Amino acid sequence: MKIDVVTIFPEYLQPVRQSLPGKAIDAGLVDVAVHDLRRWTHDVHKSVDDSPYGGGPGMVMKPTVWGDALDEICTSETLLVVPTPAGYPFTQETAWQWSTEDHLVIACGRYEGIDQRVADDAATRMRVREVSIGDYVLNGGEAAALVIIEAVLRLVPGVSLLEGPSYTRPPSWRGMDVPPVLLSGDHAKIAAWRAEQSRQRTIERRPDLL
Amino acid sequence: SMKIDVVTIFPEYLQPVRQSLPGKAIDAGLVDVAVHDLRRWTHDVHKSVDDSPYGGGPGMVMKPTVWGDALDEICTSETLLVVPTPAGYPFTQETAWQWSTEDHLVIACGRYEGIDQRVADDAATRMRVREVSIGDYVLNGGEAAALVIIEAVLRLVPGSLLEGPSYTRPPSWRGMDVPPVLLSGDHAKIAAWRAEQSRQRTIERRPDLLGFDS
Ligand SMILES: Oc1ccccc1-c1ccno1
Ligand SMILES: Oc1ccccc1-c1ccno1
Repeated sequence: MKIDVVTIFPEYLQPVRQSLPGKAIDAGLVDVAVHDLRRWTHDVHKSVDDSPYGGGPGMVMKPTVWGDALDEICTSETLLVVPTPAGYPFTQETAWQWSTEDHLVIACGRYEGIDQRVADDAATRMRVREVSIGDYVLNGGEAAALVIIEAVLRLVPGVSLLEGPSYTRPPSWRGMDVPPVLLSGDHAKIAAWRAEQSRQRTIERRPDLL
Repeated sequence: SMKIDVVTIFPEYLQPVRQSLPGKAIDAGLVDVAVHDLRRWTHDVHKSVDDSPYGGGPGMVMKPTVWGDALDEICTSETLLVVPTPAGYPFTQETAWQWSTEDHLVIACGRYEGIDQRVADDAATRMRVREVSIGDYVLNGGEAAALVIIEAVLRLVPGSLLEGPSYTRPPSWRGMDVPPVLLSGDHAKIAAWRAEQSRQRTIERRPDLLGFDS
């Protein structure tokens, strides 16, 4: 798989690309490349955004700049991923789907957004996915890109209910004992205990899942 | 001011918190972010932070001893201890607003399969603890979730409906025109078109926000 990320903060994505198992680059299973959006600016001031039509605060990212960047980086086989607060939800099922893609391009924009014509144009010749990673507001798409890259790549070979509490040694620590059932050697009972713990925690923390 | 401490076995991975939205806040002195290598609190020759799970199962669980010593040093009774976990309460914008007024956040970055539950339990006897999920997908570790939480919280520090499409110059591009209403300068018609766009988009992409089935 090849992942290209386009961003005005290239340094942001550098630790996740040097994260990968050398054995998976050398085997050609994966490659992550980060591109500075300012490579495709037209002016000496390297402008990437401009005032929104119709008024309002902030700035909107320029279609001419983004258009040139995606023209260079994308092909007809590309899945173009655009993080946005107004996106469809990114889920584990999404990550599974994208994990079998040959080429992901992630376009990182600011909160106010990329001119809509960029995605609209791109969608006439490639698959485009606008996605949100949760219901909170980030200043830009970079952190969302990190989350997406991590969730997708750990599903690439070689790279419900909530889970209940886990425990390891020592059996007693600061007055708290590991639940004795976990040391019982009754593995049917352990499974049933864990199921009840999951039920209780899901009720408490994520009743939406029920 | 706000202090954020992050504890992790991958301190270099938290470097994206620099020269950025959080970087700007740091350099403006509105926040101090310190990153701590958890292995600093081991005494093992191999600096071991994990062990096999009691009761069975795949993978490893982070040892409570190391975490206990780390949090003993870093946290006070006033600390909000944040623990990213797939089994957490949802971290939302409301959460971000709430934490934006905290004096001290400590974020404990764990492995996916998790930190021994007694760490959070012990911490809760002397400080507030919040175990949170940032979304329904699986990360390998808490580090990316820490970066998301830091960014969401810091932009709110002093110092419904989906957003519809936005546009900027030029008014025609590749034969695609900006919707004429946006060029018209009529605040009322612009407000109405934008509301209608947001409605179509929320219904299509996030029907849950308006109280419909997914
Ligand atoms: O807040 C954002 C700004 C830009 C791009 C994406 C986001 C976002 C927020 C939540 N998920 O994605
Ligand atoms: O998958 C994870 C692993 C470790 C810590 C946190 C997470 C997580 C996933 C979603 N929200 O948080």
